[PDB]
Amino acid sequence: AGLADALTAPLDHKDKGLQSLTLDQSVRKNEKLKLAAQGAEKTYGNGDSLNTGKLKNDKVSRFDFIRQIEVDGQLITLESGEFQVYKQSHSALTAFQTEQIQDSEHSGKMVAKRQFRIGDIAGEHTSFDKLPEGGRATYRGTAFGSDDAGGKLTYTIDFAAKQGNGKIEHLKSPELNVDLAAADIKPDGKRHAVISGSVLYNQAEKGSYSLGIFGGKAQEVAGSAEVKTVNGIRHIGLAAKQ
Repeated sequence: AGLADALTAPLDHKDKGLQSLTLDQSVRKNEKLKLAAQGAEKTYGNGDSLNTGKLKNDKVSRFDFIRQIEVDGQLITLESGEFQVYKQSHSALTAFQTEQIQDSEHSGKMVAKRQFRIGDIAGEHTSFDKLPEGGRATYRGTAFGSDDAGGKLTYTIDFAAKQGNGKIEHLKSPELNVDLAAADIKPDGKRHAVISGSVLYNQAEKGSYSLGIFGGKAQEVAGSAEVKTVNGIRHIGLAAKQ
């Protein structure tokens, strides 16, 4: 799966999909994120990039992670688990499957805990001002949550109307297979084309979702959804391509 090289090989201009994913949200500013897989290992600071060019496109790549803080020369484990990376050609996102968290009583002591969250969503953000003037685009891809990367994402953008809607299907937990209700393409603060909208389950609003448009020709979409459940918000990574 190219996990070791992703962690240790230099960016190669010849590598496919998105070559480099900037870990901004994945590594907190005063922390370190150590990734391991396949007998390789790399520690990342905020703003370092993961060599996604080594990873397979349209798949979840999995790494053990140890979220760390360096104090007085010592690396103290804050959290550990699985680090997931989904790669497209113009975008990619990361997710954390927490499995352990530093014990509230003795530092150096870990406790078992499972939580799932999206980290970064980045790549070649499409400029709102450079969007196609008309026509539509259909995006087909993946929806992935905790213990489940088997979801189907379908998404349609009408560029003339600057509106998008779509559907999530086949996640094992039934209440995650939500509709991504029609929402407007709007410019970011950086004028990136983004979509923020409601999620529907049986036509009832059950959370929200946000996608960015990626690629110079709006080739891809990526972001996440939040689905309200009796156990809290569940997070679902979203990525699709024309």
